[PDB]
Amino acid sequence: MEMLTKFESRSSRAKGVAFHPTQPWILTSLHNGRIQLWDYRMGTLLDRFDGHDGPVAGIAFHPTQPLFVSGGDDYKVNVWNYKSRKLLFSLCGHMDYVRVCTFHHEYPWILSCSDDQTIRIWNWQSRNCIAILTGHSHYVMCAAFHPSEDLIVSASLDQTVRVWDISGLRMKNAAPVSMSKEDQKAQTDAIVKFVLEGHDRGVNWCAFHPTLPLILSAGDDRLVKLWRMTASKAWEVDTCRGHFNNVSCCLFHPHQELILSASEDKTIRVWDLNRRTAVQTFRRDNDRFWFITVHPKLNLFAAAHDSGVMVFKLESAWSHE
Ligand code: NA
Repeated sequence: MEMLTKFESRSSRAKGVAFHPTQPWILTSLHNGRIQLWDYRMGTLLDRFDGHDGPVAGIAFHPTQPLFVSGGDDYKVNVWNYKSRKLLFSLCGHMDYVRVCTFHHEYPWILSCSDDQTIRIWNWQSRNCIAILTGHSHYVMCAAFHPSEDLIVSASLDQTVRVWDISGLRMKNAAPVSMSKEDQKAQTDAIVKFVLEGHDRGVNWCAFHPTLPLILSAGDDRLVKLWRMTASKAWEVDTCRGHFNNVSCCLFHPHQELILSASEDKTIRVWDLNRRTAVQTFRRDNDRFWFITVHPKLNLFAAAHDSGVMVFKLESAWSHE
């Protein structure tokens, strides 16, 4: 395959990137604490947001509302409005670096995970933490909501990938439960479902396929593992072998039978979904890769590395959507 580079931002080290769903924009999160907003079609810096002390890693747009969320070294989960360019509020509760933060696709929730070994779910309309998911025994490097089921997947330096059942939390809103405040005691929602144990080093990333019942995980063992599941069980399918340093990030191509991964070995690698064979490698001479993302609808990719960010399309080699 070949990379058709649409945009590059040259900068100090970048840690995260987020596509806007409809505008030709990316947010970037930088090790220096700044968040950049770029129009990648024209190559224009639209805005820069300074709301963090120290590195920012988590960054994501809301899928339909004019908001984004950010998190990093200063422990706070910040909610911004990009139209008013305001930092609206900060959600506090994490006790260490926030690695990932995202919005749910339907419920008014933010998911965050942290070096404090927890995952938190927040209600961004009430501005309260509604669940703390404990059990990992080292940094939680990644967490993601499942796109259609009441599940979360998380990855940790404790060498495990966890799938959590959050159906109890979802059902709480509409339950016919009433409370007389004068009769309360002095003052379940999330349970771990699978503890996937296959990695023998720390795990840096995990991803759900947007439509198929598949999970990818990757980490310090240099491996990308593919898992499949039903409502009642999961299984390890295969491993993509070849990276020669820590794997930072991995994802599914939504519309082709391909897996992508990115690594401190200075490569982005494409693999066949059905056979796990190597399809194509792309390299940078001087830059480790920290993150990759795919646009949900367009076949457009972005990567964060030691010297900035790139936005690109992937095409079959020698082919001159
Ligand atoms: Na996702």
